[PDB]
Amino acid sequence: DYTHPTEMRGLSAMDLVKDMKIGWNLGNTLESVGGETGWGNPVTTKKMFDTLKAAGFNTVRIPVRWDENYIDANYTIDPAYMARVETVVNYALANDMYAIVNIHHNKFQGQFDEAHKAAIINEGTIVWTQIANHFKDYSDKLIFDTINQPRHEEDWVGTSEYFNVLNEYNAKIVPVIRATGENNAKRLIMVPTYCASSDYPKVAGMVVPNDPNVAVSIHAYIPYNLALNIAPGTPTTFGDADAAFIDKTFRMLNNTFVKKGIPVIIGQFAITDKDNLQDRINFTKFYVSTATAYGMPCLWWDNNNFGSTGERLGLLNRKNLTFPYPELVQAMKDGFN
Repeated sequence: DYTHPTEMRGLSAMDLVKDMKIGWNLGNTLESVGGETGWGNPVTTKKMFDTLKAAGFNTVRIPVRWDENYIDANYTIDPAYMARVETVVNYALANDMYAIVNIHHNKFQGQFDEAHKAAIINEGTIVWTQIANHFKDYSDKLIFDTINQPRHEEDWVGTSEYFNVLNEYNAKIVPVIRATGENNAKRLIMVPTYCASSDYPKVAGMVVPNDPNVAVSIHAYIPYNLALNIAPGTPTTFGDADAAFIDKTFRMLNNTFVKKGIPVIIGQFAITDKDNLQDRINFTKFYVSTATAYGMPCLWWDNNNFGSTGERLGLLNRKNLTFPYPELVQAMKDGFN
């Protein structure tokens, strides 16, 4: 009985972004090595999305690695894999939630340099032409994100050379998507800075494509030592200096992009569990409140990890569809509203 929605309201990027609200990433799933279950998470179900919707989420980002599912030597995507991505998109769209599809951890993600520029633009063009064509009649609640964390190797600082390669990639991919037509001519497209970083050199090095319907993609697990560094002995308290760093970063993103009419989406953020629940509540409330002041939706990175090791970023326990830390969901709501 269900058919995918096709509605195109023709909203400006600013109006679309304003409607996105509180969000969530399907982490360590379709971007895993070995497919959906390759990093130990279960097969995704609609009931998981139903649970997120009932809890107050409105947007789901769906990381997708594509390059283990090429069926030939020219980046042709297996229809069965494309169909799985579409099924998961529809778990969100059937709940009237936004769904973001990207390229995430393809090998070329780490090849944003002059030595590989022609090859990465060619692969990205061929892949995005297929994704865009497959979804061209889909409603405006489907959003595309051109590349997850583009970089050279594991250089998270970057150089102008690499920043410029990314600018050329984004400047080619956006019109490639538009030219496939139908709703893709009017769909929001997200374009990242280098590494999707909010550090000022990446922000200043960014050239947003000459397209009036794009948003900048930022991933900001900040400050790093509190929010994402999992080493023992690292900071656990959310204090004045941490809040100040977040506020400065968001004011700067507002100055560079939002005040110039270009919206920003915080496509990933979180604070890792260091057995510091109250600090995580205070962090999350502060973070979302600050982002909301500048119209930036925040999408929590949920990897379904509730164990003792690794990046402890789970919110929805996917085994039984529960929230063991409901206070963190409530903190997002309290920051947003």
